Amino acid sequence: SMQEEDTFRELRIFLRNVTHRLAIDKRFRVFTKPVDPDEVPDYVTVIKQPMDLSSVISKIDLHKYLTVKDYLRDIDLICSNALEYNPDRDPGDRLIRHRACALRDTAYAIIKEELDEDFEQLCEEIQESR
Ligand SMILES: CC(=O)N[C@H](C(=O)NCCCBr)C(C)C
Ligand SMILES: [Cl-]
Repeated sequence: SMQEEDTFRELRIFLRNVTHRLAIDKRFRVFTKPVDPDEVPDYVTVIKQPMDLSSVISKIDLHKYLTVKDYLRDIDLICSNALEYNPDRDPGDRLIRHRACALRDTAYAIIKEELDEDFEQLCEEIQESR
């Protein structure tokens, strides 16, 4: 229905605003664009589902997220990809793991404070009815 289309529209506006707030934070610059295969030719070979905040915006706009839970699965991938690709004890890998964890925690904290649980439940029920 048009009411349901309005609900998904509101979801996309909410997700674009959360994603923009993560993207303008200086800590998260490394996550704003895909890993360039130049610098890192093995990346695409180790990480099977690369994810970054530009990809998340593209997905919002393609109507790929019908719930906040689906969007958080992709935020979780940004975190878990960095834990998997940069697991060593040296400071460069610890810094990216801490930043990727902080991204994830920040997205979850904004959603805890600003997503109404009844709005999420509505999205879940429309998605399940399709
Ligand atoms: C997203 C990611 O894991 N990036 C790794 C990383 O530590 N970069 C940090 C920053 C500088 Br441009 C890289 C080894 C592929
Ligand atoms: Cl830095």
